[PDB]
Amino acid sequence: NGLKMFLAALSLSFIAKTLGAIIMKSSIIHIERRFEISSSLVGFIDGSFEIGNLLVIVFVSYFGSKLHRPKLIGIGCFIMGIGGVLTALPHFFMGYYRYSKSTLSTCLISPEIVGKGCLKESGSYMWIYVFMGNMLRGIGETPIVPLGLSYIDDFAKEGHSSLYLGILNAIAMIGPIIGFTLGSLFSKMYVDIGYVDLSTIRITPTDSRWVGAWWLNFLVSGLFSIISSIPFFFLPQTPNVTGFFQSFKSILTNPLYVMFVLLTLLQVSSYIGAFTYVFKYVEQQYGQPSSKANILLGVITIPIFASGMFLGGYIIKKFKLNTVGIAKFSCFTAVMSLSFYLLYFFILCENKSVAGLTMTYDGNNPVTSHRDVPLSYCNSDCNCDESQWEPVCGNNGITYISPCLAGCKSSSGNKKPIVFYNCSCLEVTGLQNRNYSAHLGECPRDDACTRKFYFFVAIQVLNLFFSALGGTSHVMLIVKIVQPELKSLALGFHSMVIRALGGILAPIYFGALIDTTCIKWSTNNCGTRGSCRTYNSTSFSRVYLGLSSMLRVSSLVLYIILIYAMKKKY
Ligand SMILES: C=CC1=C(C)/C(=C\c2[nH]c(Cc3[nH]c(/C=C4\NC(=O)C(C)=C4C=C)c(C)c3CCC(=O)O)c(CCC(=O)O)c2C)NC1=O
Ligand SMILES: *[C@@H]1O[C@H](CO)[C@@H](O[C@@H]2O[C@H](CO)[C@@H](O)[C@H](O)[C@H]2NC(C)=O)[C@H](O)[C@H]1NC(C)=O
Ligand SMILES: *[C@@H]1O[C@H](CO)[C@@H](O)[C@H](O)[C@H]1NC(C)=O
Repeated sequence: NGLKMFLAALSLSFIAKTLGAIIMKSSIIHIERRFEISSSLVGFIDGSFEIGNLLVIVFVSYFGSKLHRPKLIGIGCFIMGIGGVLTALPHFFMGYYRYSKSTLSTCLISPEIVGKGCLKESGSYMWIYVFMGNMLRGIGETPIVPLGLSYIDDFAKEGHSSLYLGILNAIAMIGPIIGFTLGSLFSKMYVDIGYVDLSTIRITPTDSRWVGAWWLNFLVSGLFSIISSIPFFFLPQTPNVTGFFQSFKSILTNPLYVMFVLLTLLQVSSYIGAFTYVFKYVEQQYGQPSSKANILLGVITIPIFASGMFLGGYIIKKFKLNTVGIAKFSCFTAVMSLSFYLLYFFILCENKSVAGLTMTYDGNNPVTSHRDVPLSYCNSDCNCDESQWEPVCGNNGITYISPCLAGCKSSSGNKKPIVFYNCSCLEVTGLQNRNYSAHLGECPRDDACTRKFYFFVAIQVLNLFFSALGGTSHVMLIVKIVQPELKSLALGFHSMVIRALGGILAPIYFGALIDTTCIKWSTNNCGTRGSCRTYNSTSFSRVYLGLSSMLRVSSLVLYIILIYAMKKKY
C-alpha cells in the first residue's frame, strides 16, 4: 500500500467536499421558505462559501506546504464537518413551522414579507447561523485541492501522478450522485419530521410553503465530513514573514504560469457560464424544459464525465507525455470543444411567434418593438391586464400572452380540461375548420425542432466528455511549470482566480448580456422590474453562444502562444 492509503483518504475527502457543495446548492429554496429571508439575503447566504474560501485559499496554501500536509487536510475536513453540523443546528432551537400556511382572467365588458421578516430579524435572526455555518465550510474546504494534490504530485512515482488525479476526480462524482439521491429522498420529509405528527400537515410538495427535513441533510454532510476527517490523523508526514511575498512575487513573475492562469480563467469561465445557463437556453430555444433535461440527463451524464476524467488521467500516464505533451493534449481538447461550439450555430429553430411581442394581436403584421403595441379589435373592449403572463396556445399554433388577451370570455375552470373558446383573435381565416380553441401552456414546437433537440443533447454530451478528457490536465500542467517547492501555492492561487473570477463573475455578466435580449419583463408590484418571461429566440442564442465561442477562441489562442513559448524555453 503506502501512499495508496492517503489516496483513499483524500478520495473520501473529495466525496465529502462535493457532497457538501451540492447539498448546499440544493437546499436554497427550502431554507428560504422557512426563514423569512428575502431572496437578496439568500444570495448572500449562498455567497458565504465564496467569501470564506477566498480569504483563506492562499494563506493556507503556502503556510501549509511545510507543516504536515495530511494533518492540515484532516483539520480542514473536520472544520467542514463542524460547519455542516452548525448549519443544520438552527432546526433544534426554533419553534414549529406553524406559519405553514384560480385567476382564470377571462376578458369582460409594501414589504410585507420583509416587514414581518425584519421584525423576525429584529435582532440576530436565526439565518446568521446558516451563513456562518456555510462560511466554515469554506475555511474547511480549502486545504483539500491545494494542500492535498501537491502531496501526491510530490510523493508519487514518475508517471503515476496523473492516474491518481484522474481516479480522484472520477470518484468525486460519487458526491453528486449521493447528494441528489439523498436530497430527493429527504426533500420529501417535512421540516419537523419526528417532532410533529405528519398526518396533520396540510401543505404538500405540490402545494406551496412546504418545508422538508433540511437539518438532516446538512447533518449528514457534517457526519460524512467528520468520518472522512477521522482517517487523516494517522498518516505520516513523508510516506517513507517576508518569505510569503518573496515566493508570491517569484510565482507571479513566472510568465508561463500567469499566462496559463489567464487562459484557464477564460476557458473555465466560459464553461461555467455555459453550464449555468444551458438549461434556460434549452427551454427558450427548443422548448424542452425537462423532456430530456430531467434527471435522465444526469444519470447518463455522470458516468460519461467520470469516464472522461479517468481517461484523461490514463492517457496522460500510459502515453508518456512531457510538459509540452500535456500542453498539446489540453490544446487538442480545447480545439475539439471549440469545434463543437462552432457546430452549435447550425442547430437553430425559428422564433417563438407570440402575439403582442413580435406581431400585432391579430397576427397579421409583425411589430418591430414590443413596447407600446396597440390593442386590436379583439379586446379593446376587454379590460386585460397587459402585465399578466399566462401563455396559451390556439389551433393556429400562435402563442398568446394571456387568455384575457386571447379574446376569450370562458374557460373550463374547475373542470379538469384547460380548453378556452369563442375568441376573435384565433379567427384568422374563414371556412377553415375554425373551431376556435385554446389549451393552457406555450405552443409545442413542431417535430422538426424536437428532432434538433436530440442533436443538441448529443453534441452537448460529446462536448462534456471532451472537456472532461482534459479536466485533469490543468493541475498537472500547473504543478509541472512551477518550481518544485511552490506547487501548493500555485494550485491555491489558481483556484482563487478560477473561483473568484469564473465562479462569481461569469454568471453575473452572462446574466446581464442575456437579459439584454429579454422581451417581456415580469413587472413587479413594488417596481416595474422582475424576472423574464420570454427571450427572443434567435437573439438570445446568438448572444449566449457567441460570447461562449469568443471566450473559447481567446482561450485557444493563448494555448497556442503558451505551447509556443514553452517549446521555446525547454
Ligand atoms: C444534467 C446533468 C447534470 C450535470 C452536468 C450536473 C452537474 C455538473 N455540472 C458540471 C459542470 C459545471 N462545472 C462548474 C464549475 C467548475 N468546474 C471546475 O472544474 C471548476 C474549477 C469550477 C468552478 C467552480 C459549474 C458551475 C458547472 C455547472 C453547474 C450547474 O449549473 O449545474 C459538472 C462537472 C464538474 C464541474 O465542473 O463542477 C457536473 C457534475 N447536475 C446535473 O443534473
Ligand atoms: C360562441 O360564439 C357563438 C357565436 O357568437 C355563439 O353562438 C351562436 O352561434 C350560432 C351560429 O351562428 C348561433 O346559435 C347564433 O348565431 C349565435 N348565438 C347563440 C349564442 O346561439 C355561441 O353560443 C358561443 N358559445 C359559447 C358561449 O361558447
Ligand atoms: C371542432 O370540430 C372538429 C371537427 O370539425 C373537431 O375535430 C374538434 O375537436 C373541435 N374542436 C373544438 C374546439 O370543439
